[PDB]
Amino acid sequence: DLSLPSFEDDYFVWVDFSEFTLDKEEIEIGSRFFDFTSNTCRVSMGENPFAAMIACHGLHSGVLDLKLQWSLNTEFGKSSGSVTITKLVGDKAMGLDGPSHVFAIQKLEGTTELLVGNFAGANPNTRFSLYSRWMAIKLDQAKSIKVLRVLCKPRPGFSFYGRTSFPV
Amino acid sequence: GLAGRGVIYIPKDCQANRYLGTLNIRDMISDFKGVQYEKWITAGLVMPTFKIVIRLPANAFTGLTWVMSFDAYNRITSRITASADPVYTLSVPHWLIHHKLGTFSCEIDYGELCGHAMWFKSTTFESPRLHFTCLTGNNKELAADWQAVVELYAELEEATSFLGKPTL
Amino acid sequence: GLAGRGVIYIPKDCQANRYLGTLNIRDMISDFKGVQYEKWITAGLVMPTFKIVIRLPANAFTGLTWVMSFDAYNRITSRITASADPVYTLSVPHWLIHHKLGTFSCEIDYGELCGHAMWFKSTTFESPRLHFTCLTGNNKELAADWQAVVELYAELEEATSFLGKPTLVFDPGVFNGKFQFLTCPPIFFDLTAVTALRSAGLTLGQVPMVGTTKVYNLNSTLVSCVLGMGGTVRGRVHICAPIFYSIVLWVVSEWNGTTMDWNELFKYPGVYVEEDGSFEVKIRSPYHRTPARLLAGQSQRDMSSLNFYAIAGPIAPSGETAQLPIVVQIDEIVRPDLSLPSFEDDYFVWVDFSEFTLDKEEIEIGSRFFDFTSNTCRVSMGENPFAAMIACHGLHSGVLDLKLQWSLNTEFGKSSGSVTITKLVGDKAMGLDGPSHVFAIQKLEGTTELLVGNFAGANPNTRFSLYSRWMAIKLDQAKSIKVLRVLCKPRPGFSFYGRTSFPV
Amino acid sequence: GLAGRGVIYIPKDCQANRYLGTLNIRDMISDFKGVQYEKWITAGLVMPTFKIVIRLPANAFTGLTWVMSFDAYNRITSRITASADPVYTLSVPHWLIHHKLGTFSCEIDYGELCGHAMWFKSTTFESPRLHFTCLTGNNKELAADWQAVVELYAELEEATSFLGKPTL
Repeated sequence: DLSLPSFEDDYFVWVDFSEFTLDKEEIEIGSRFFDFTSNTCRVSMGENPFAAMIACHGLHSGVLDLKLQWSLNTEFGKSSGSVTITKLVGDKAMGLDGPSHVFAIQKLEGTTELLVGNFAGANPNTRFSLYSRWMAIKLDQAKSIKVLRVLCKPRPGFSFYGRTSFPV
Repeated sequence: GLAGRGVIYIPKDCQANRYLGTLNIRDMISDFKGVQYEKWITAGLVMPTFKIVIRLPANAFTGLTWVMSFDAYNRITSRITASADPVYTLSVPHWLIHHKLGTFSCEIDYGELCGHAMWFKSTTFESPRLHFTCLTGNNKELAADWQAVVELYAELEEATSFLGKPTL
Repeated sequence: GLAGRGVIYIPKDCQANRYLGTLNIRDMISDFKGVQYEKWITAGLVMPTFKIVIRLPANAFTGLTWVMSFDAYNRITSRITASADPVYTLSVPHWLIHHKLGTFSCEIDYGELCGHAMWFKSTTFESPRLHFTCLTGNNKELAADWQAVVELYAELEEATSFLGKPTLVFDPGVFNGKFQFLTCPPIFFDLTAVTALRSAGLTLGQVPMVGTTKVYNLNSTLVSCVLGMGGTVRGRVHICAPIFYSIVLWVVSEWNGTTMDWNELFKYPGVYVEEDGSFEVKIRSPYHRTPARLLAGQSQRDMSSLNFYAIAGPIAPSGETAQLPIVVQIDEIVRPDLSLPSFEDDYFVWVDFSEFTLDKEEIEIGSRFFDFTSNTCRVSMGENPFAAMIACHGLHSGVLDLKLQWSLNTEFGKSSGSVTITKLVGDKAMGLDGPSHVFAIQKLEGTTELLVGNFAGANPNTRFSLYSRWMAIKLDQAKSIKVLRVLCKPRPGFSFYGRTSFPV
Repeated sequence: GLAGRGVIYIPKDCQANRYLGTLNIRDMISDFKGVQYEKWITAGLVMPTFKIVIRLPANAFTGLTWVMSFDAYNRITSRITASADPVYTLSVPHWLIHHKLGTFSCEIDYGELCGHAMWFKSTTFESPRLHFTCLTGNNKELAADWQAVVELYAELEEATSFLGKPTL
């Protein structure tokens, strides 16, 4: 006799960025779904079953749809700049240019896809270096942002390999 | 056929939560070296179905129960080598080994339980381990220290793909 | 019938990389002049199927191998006339001419390999050339200078259309795994060595280089359309030496370095090569695939390579000194294990404009897809497979959907003006007004279509002037813009004509 | 499959009667070690049918002809190491290797040519050798020293009897 599922087929919180100390901020994502750290701003990670499933398998692979939302710290009339999504294939140094995307800060939201995977076919739950698509979020007026929230919604067929555990 | 082997050393006073040792699956096969090991070098990649056999003198007078834990991604190793809490040892795929039943056997479809194929020359992600811990201790110490033998049986053939079928 | 002819002069000491000469295909036909030349004048336009024949005294005692390179768009000429690196000569459609086989022949469907029809009175785009270069040299000089004769056979008839059938149609998700004209520069073995190794990298998306010059070509461009590949390499090996030279090779694939143990080496799945022939070798890798391109600080040897081990020889009689060359051709990846396509059916970056110095800025696009330059602002061009495909064909044609995005440099509340898209038919001076479009700067984004083409049907990859639709971006408050980004997404059926290369 | 291998060194001036080297058949298999070598350890005794392959660049411009002599009982080794009289090299089972024909191959039914089965751990009677000698020399020296590769192919299976069938 089961209850409702706790989550619906919807977005959930991946990460909130807040309390920016520098106007120039660049968050590298690459091809991973993982926990962020920053010396220049406050990272607040989401906790949900998807994140746990990532942590409880040796390998995973799939596509995440992202929704970015943000509110302003300064007056709207004074606002300038952008949330920019850099999309490459390769790396920052030698990569090819994909569907990079400039959201004027006044849009206050934006969407993008993220490939979680690589040429080999799957990601370990650690840092690794394997040729793949590469993503980054670039803020140029970060101090004007009170919060940048990133939600994700896995596309059907997001796959996990080799059940295991994760002590923290 | 027999692909690799190893030895676990049991102390005469085997208490609950005693760490007994870790076998490295790839080392078992390479140290043996091995009709199967040599087939492996030619295949390059293997996605074995192992039969694991633990040889073990059956005894109904001890109360001893052990746990073999399959840790393909080396996630609990660091935390059990002083003392193996059951919460760690049961958090990954595992099997109960009852002393009253003697010699123990099980199947590991490396395609499911692990998910990635093994490369003959080096560990790809992390090195797959078998941990042996004591779940319930002996009612009184035994006469002397002893050992059990762990054996890997497999017919290694070349793997067609890097990835297994997703567990989830 | 015989349509035209020409002569290539070979020197007595034909060293590898020697430039032998260039024949101009249209001049061969017009200087001959020519029952076929006269039929041509009446036709106006011709789309010939040529049989090219090179007459050439067969000889098994030299080791000479030449390359005929079909350069319909005059892309490698400048860079080969002093000396001909094989990276240039093999970057366009080409044929190996082995001296042991004597007289050589091949077909050139000008409709495919070139794409546009030939006008009797003058060159339309660029003048089509045949280059003759020496790939592997003679083992010792010959007795004297000599010559070979080049002949064009064709039955010219009037061409019905200007354009051929497209060699390639843009699709991100489509790289079969089959190649044409993929020839590796020669690999050399010294005879002063009892054994030896020569590696060939299998990271095929890497752009080949000659010094500091990048040589963009269709094959590497195709491979870059994928993240990586596994499977079996099917190819052909040519042993380019005199009959009195001989060698035995163990050919096998290895990952990240090579084993130092001869016994381990022979437990791998390789093949033996004693002579000219085809081969299949499995791409060997921990992931079953090797990546299509390298990341920073990576080397091609760090991945999967095709390794050529000389296990017996080479040997030759004394006192020969020449190295023994091996020329490898890769035909396809059979039983392919491909990665995801590197790009999806999505937009990609064409150009970013930034750092505007003047408030009035006008960017002319017209009907071309190309590299921008500005004295008044910063242009940052995108690099992707589509742009390479544009650069690796003589002609292209299609429609691009554009997305424009921009962010503000000044305060939003102070903003004024617009990003205006001017759309004409003709030119700025005498044109007709199409779907021109005014985006108030506060929209912060806009969309439009761009026709890449013209009344004739296709664009060359150079500047040209042919009546077509005409587009321009007009900024009136450009200093208020921190960046203007232009993304494009080719509509299905974007077509490319005549595979070639592009050195920069 | 490939069971063992070895290398013969040819001098640039390869004169008639020149001794080129001896390969020890059991050492070829054990140094390689060897899917077949490992099958051998389990069988204990083997009565192989070998395919011997000598890899060798074909050349019609030398006049070189070599002799491979199968000396299973080590009878001529002593008398051929400084110089190899054809009377010795041809007095045991042997094969002519013509340089014009390139890569050479033959079958050795160890049951006939030898007569006793091979024991994995040590030589039983004497240690079986292949001798490589030059029968007719090159017309003029070649450009440089070179080598040829000798390969043993076999599918080793357990021998049922110690003795073969009698040659005579």
